[PDB]
Amino acid sequence: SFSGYLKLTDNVYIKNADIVEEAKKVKPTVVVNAANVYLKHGGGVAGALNKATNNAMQVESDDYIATNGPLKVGGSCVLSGHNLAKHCLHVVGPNVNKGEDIQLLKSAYENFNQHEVLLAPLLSAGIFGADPIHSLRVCVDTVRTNVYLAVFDKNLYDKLVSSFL
Ligand SMILES: Nc1cnc2c(c1)COCC2
Repeated sequence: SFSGYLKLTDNVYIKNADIVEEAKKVKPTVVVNAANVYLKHGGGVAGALNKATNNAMQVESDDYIATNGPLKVGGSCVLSGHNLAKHCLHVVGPNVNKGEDIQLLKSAYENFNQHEVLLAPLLSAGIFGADPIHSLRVCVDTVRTNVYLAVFDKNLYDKLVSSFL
């Protein structure tokens, strides 16, 4: 199972880890991708997860978008986890660098409640531009299922743990 996680609440855990390396080690039922509405996995967590699948995640995602159209900001879709997990839950957090409503971050985290346990990044953090301390607060106040957060950046991980209320 998951190892080396610091317990933050009854259901939220956190670790300084590369989510691709974490997924390969664990092979969780669900890995969360920090997706955009088009499922274009170019950079950040999405680019790293997609690159780990040898682009199979992007090919599957383009077929999904061709059939269904784009996701909503705050929405999600369940696709294959390829070599990383049983499933990938592609969740769209608001991208602050696109003027997207930061209030949609709570809606985005609500998608996690449809899964009993997940390996996930902090939504809207990184290249999405939101404050990761705020994202962690919304995560613990919204997600009721068991979430194992992987924070790539060690300095950000330390800041998140040391400032956690
Ligand atoms: N937060 C976060 C967790 N893991 C990863 C990243 C970000 C980006 O590089 C790939 C692995």
